[PDB]
Amino acid sequence: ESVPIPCHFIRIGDILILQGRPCQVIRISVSPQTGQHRYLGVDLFTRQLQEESSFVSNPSPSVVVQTMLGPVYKTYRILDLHEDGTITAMTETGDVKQALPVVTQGQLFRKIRDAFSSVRALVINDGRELVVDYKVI
Amino acid sequence: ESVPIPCHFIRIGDILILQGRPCQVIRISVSPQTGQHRYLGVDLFTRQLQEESSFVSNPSPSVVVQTMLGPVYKTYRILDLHEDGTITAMTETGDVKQALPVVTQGQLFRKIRDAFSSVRALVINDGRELVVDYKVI
Repeated sequence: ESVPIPCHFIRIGDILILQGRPCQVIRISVSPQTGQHRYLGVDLFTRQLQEESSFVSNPSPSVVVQTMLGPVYKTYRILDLHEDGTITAMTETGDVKQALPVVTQGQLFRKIRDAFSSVRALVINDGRELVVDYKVI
Repeated sequence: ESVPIPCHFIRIGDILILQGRPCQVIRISVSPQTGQHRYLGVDLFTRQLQEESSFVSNPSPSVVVQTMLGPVYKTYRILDLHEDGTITAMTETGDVKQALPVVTQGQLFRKIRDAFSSVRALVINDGRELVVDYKVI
């Protein structure tokens, strides 16, 4: 449900798993005490602020890596949209999700509506699924 | 010697392995035929231009991932610098590298010289080792 990403690849606006919650990063800093990177983010569901420091590892001699956890993105085929902000989507295997919620970040629904009239929904799981991006394709 | 990175994390200026060579990315585009991402980069050793398209994978149902290969970074303790552009460094195990070359990208040697007067060198292997970044820590 998550994937480790080297910290030097992460930038403001990226989605990370902060304290077990998918969050959009709004600030990145470095700890002068440990050298860890610090990520402040906005919970995509509750809009609460969360912070988490990076995980240091030493897998091989002279190889030290700083990572954060990023969410695994699922692409669903978009079948329909509704006037309440939800969409009807279908998984790769044919499972129909009747009312998937869409984030209000960057007016995502309006862009999906403009593209619908072959759009793919990029969905994040946190049991609750959430459309956080889209791809035309 | 390499690590896969999701394409949406890669930005201009990042170092990738293009056609088996470490390259600094200078342009990113998308193929309208396949949806693959295309990366044009400058070879850090020969200064030649290389291009490579992303690798698509479908590991899990509804999970499609576009990745590129990035180099594994080694951190060496910097022991000395020389007037010819090289540095003396030591690995985590104590192996002394007497004359490690440094890239001229972003005047890296001048920044290392200013920081030396506890600096760590970030080194890339392509048998030939190359200092491509530095860290104070």
